[PDB]
Amino acid sequence: KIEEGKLVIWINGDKGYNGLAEVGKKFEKDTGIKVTVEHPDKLEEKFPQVAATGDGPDIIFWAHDRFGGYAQSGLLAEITPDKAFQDKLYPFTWDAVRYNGKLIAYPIAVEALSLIYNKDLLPNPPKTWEEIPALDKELKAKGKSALMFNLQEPYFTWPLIAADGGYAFKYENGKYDIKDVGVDNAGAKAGLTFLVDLIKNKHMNADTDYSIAEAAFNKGETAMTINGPWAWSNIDTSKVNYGVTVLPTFKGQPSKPFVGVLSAGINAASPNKELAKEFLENYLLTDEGLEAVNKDKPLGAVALKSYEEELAKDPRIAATMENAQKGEIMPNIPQMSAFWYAVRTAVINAASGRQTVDEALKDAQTNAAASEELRKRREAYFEK
Ligand SMILES: OC[C@H]1O[C@H](O[C@H]2[C@H](O)[C@@H](O)[C@@H](O)O[C@@H]2CO)[C@H](O)[C@@H](O)[C@@H]1O
Ligand SMILES: [Zn+2]
Ligand SMILES: [Zn+2]
Ligand SMILES: [Zn+2]
Ligand SMILES: [Zn+2]
Repeated sequence: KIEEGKLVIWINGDKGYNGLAEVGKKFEKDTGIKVTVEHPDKLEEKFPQVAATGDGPDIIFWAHDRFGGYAQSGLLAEITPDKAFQDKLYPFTWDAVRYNGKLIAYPIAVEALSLIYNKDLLPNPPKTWEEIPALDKELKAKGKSALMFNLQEPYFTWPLIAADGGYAFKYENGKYDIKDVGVDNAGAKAGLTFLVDLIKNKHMNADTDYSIAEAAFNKGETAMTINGPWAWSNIDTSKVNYGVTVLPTFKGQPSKPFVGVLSAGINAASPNKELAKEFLENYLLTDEGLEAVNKDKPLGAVALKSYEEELAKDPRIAATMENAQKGEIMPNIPQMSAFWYAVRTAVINAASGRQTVDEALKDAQTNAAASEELRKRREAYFEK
């Protein structure tokens, strides 16, 4: 799809791709270089597949956790911003896009899940997961439910699993121990057991996905949802009176969402590396550029200091950051994709009733360290 005369960009379908296309149009007007923005299905899995052939976009947008795996496989080009450009973005966002001492992507925004609630149905949202089932029963009288969120992606269920002690890989000294996974412990089991019990008792449905949960919240059928900043735009249109707040506690402990830094990497096999840098540094990562994307779908807490200062006054962004503080920045190590696959499988299988919580997470513990063999291709063509 890529050619020396134009830019191809991949970004997830829940992000402000229309706003990004607007920045692309501005870039075209100035340079004659046409920018194509695509939102492929499961693009985070598609990229490492197509890039091996010599295909793939010029620029890929995803949360930072996937980028280490890409970098390890030599699929990304090393980015080279000067001293002056680095100072315009928050230092911790640069750390999220650092792999083996090298910058491997441009950071765009910090993302964290929050509790989103209907203020008319629920003037005071629950501080506690434990109190949600009773609230759900209470709301049935009015023909409503308490809570609906995406049960198909482990990103959304992870904050509850992590609350009482679930973790990805053990972080000691400065490195991650890829053998010490923490999805098998009593805390992680307690969290998933609570969720499965909600499902079994019909407080939630195992089949609920992103679109179902969104439709239900935005039409005022459910009092609460769990989602990121990107979701606020469609809620704004719905005229549901909504608030954004701290996620509920579990066993007196905060929910711990995995924090993502939306990042832009340059394909190593791109003929347009220079134009890619030019677009990202001088068009996207500006007040005007981020505004265009943000006005489409909210980015969260943007990496660009000057624009973040303008946005920080938003109470919804303050809540995002409060949840972010209580969560953990995702690791970016290559094993993260195996982790996500293992947890994804564990949640779906436990939620459907195919496996017990105990058995589901036992198998997930293995796959987060053993299913590395399927991932470790070492290039289908060419060597290490
Ligand atoms: O569900 C596992 C999945 O979680 C994260 O993906 C998030 C992404 O960070 C957000 O920007 C948003 O698009 O929702 C996604 C979940 O559907 C990880 O970044 C991703 O690697 C992982 O597979
Ligand atoms: Zn489009
Ligand atoms: Zn009950
Ligand atoms: Zn406990
Ligand atoms: Zn220039």
